[PDB]
Amino acid sequence: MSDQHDERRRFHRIAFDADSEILQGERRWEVLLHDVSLHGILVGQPQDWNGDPQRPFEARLYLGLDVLIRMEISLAWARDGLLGFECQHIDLDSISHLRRLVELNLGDEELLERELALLVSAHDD
Repeated sequence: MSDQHDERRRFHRIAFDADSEILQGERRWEVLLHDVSLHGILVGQPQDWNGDPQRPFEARLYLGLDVLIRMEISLAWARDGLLGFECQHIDLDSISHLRRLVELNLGDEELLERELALLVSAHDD
């Protein structure tokens, strides 16, 4: 249709204003999303929980009350407050929302096609 639509630039980075809850059935930990992809997700926790890669975690992204993104993940590595999870089961409809949002903003699906070790926070040292 057209690119020029916003005064700003649509997020060309994977970080949305969504309620990100990483839970495990009974235990909920609200967290801030830094970048999420098809291979994994990097969040930032200013509070350390248990920290066990043997414990699979649930990533529930409330993009809206009616717009729920869901994905079953496992803790791959936790380091310096940055926790990189590996994706196990992202729901088809969930992916449909995620990819559609990227498409909508024209953020390039390239971001989803990196490797978890390549996914760093907005600030790099």
